[PDB]
Amino acid sequence: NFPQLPPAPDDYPTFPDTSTWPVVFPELPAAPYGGPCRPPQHTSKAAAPRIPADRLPNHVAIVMDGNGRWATQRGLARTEGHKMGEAVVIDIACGAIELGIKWLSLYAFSTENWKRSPEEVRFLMGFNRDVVRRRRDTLKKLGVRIRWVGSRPRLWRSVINELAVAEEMTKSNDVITINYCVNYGGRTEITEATREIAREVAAGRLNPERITESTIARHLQRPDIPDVDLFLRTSGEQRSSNFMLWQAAYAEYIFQDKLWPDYDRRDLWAACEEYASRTRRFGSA
Amino acid sequence: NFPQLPPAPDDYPTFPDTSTWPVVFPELPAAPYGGPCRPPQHTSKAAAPRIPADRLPNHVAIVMDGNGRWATQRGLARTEGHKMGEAVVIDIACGAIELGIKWLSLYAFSTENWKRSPEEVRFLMGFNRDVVRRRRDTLKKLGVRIRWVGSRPRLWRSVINELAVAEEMTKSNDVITINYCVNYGGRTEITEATREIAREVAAGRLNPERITESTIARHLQRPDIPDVDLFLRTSGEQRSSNFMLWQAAYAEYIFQDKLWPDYDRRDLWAACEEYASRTRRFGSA
Ligand SMILES: CC(C)=CCC/C(C)=C/CSP(=O)(O)OP(=O)(O)O
Ligand SMILES: CC(C)=CCC/C(C)=C/CSP(=O)(O)OP(=O)(O)O
Ligand SMILES: C=C(C)CCSP(=O)(O)OP(=O)(O)O
Ligand SMILES: [Cl-]
Ligand SMILES: [Mg+2]
Ligand SMILES: [Mg+2]
Repeated sequence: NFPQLPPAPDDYPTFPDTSTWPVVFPELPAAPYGGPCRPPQHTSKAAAPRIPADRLPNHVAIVMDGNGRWATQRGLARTEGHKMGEAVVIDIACGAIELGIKWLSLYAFSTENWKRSPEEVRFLMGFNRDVVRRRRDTLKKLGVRIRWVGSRPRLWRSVINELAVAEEMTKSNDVITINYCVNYGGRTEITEATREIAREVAAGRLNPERITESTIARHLQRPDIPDVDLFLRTSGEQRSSNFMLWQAAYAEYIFQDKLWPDYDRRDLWAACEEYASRTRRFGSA
Repeated sequence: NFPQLPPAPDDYPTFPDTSTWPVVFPELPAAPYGGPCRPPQHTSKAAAPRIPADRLPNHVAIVMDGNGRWATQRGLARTEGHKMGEAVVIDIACGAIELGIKWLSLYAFSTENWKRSPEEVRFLMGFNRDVVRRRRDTLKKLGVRIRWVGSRPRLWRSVINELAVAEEMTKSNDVITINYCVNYGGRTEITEATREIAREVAAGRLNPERITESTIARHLQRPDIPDVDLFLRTSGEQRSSNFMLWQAAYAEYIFQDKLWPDYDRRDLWAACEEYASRTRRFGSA
């Protein structure tokens, strides 16, 4: 089975049109049955590679790295790189749908980022709020289920609430799930699962001796997230930087040199073709 | 400073001579103070690169992968490759001392390797027992502090016992610490810390709302293990396979294509040179 969408007609809408910022997402033909719309094709009009379902990653995690560097190299303010990265998120979501990926986790704001200047942090909080607000209806139309993954302390209420609205609006979608990870840290996530387990123990609802690896997994914030199959990071940095820490224990790493504002869905597809050539054993044989 | 040992005299003993098995570890001249002996130099007589201490990794973790394929490519039984890996362990210990590395974690058997055949599991358990018995006096003489890291259920008692003797005999050594990781799994290690935390809660000695990331770290099996700075894996596989999961959250990954039985201390040094040259990102420790 090859779960790629059939190639788009030559005149099907494309994405992204970078002649404006924010980028205007194209109107799409209404879906016949009334379900999700077919995503716009890339402006190159490349088509997704034919990868069989048993060699496709179910869950791709991406550390979207290189935005500030991209801007500084051009003599632009670092925030201009983040701005350009918004369209890349949407392009990669479209390409993931075209390829057949069912889960996509995006590292939008790390807990490490509180070390940045408070001005850049304020920009990044407001920008993530704005991206979700600006793109939630497009994501809904594409069949995306999106929700927040992350930690509460210090995170703006407006960001949590904007994502909660998007989650409620897309809860029944099932083309692809996006974990939009904001104020996320893998050790912190595990710690919060351990706290919840501890609360249940204190209340007499859980015997400590019954705790297993599955107990931890069931007490993570979003226990429906599957293991990460393919872990991507741009800009040449070869670190997972605490992203999807529990979930990516057996992930394949494919570290790519392009900066995130230069990335497009063809780069995602190339990493997925490389993944498909690999053999995963999970400690067996 | 530059904490490397200087090049050895031309006639200083070398290691390893893989023309016999078990490999012979050479007699070494007594150390002046009566302390640890200078390790034998590599057969090639290469000397460790001059890397300043602030640029060296404090803690290197190594997944010792590719032993079985090394043997199968030669028409040998898989476990002949593991036998060749023993000399490589000791060569890498010697090279880590020459370079100035203070912490080395070695992945010798995972919690997932029980999925292998009973024949191969029996071999690997007995082999790890035998490696520790054969080499702990040598490691002691070099100033290595070695001890077991891993999970107790299923692990053979003979392995735990040999490592317990090695731990007691080297507990005062301080040239380098080797975490010898057998029946190790990062998710399981975290689970066991969470269990201990839960026992403290049930006993009224720990409040859930006082649990922090440091609480988890303090309840890992070996809480003195520092973060992994540099994570290496041989054989061309680009995955961490649940090794040092909490500790390597922020590590740099270097994937080396050589199979473990072909590896030597110069390959460890090459990876450390790459690590030392990498530009360190904003906010990193
Ligand atoms: C582009 C979007 C929507 C989110 C990613 C923003 C973000 C906080 C990335 C973290 S790494 P970055 O700021 O990009 O790193 P540098 O090249 O500036 O060193
Ligand atoms: C060298 C020593 C002391 C222990 C070897 C530890 C060990 C089982 C490493 C994995 S190599 P393995 O996965 O068995 O070999 P491949 O199938 O991946 O070629
Ligand atoms: C080195 C070890 C003792 C275990 C990790 S290497 P292993 O071959 O188990 O890892 P996978 O390729 O994921 O199966
Ligand atoms: Cl630097
Ligand atoms: Mg394994
Ligand atoms: Mg292997």
